[PDB]
Amino acid sequence: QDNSRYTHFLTQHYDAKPQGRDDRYCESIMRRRGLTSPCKDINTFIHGNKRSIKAICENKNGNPHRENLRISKSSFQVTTCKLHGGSPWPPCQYRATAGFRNVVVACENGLPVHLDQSIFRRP
Repeated sequence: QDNSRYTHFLTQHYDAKPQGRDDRYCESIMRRRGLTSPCKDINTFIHGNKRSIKAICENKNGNPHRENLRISKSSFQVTTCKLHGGSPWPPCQYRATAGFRNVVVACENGLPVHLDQSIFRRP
């Protein structure tokens, strides 16, 4: 009842109710969640109900996806922070992109423990 990989998932990818989701929101939340030594190149946060995110692991809000993933049926408010400049070391400058769409995760014993970042890269 806690599973370290799940709570770590929340730490790296969940923010219940953010305010303004601008560049500065990124720079501050990344630092606050310890994702800046080195600077993560890209990281997305999901906003909203924790309950709904957990339900992606049952069929109630999830569908199998690719080899071993699950994709949500419902859409979520998300914010993607993309590292700016060319250095893995702080100060880490981030550019924010707010979005709204379904998300892809990996589950374990009923809980999300991985977020697939590829669907958020806009190459």
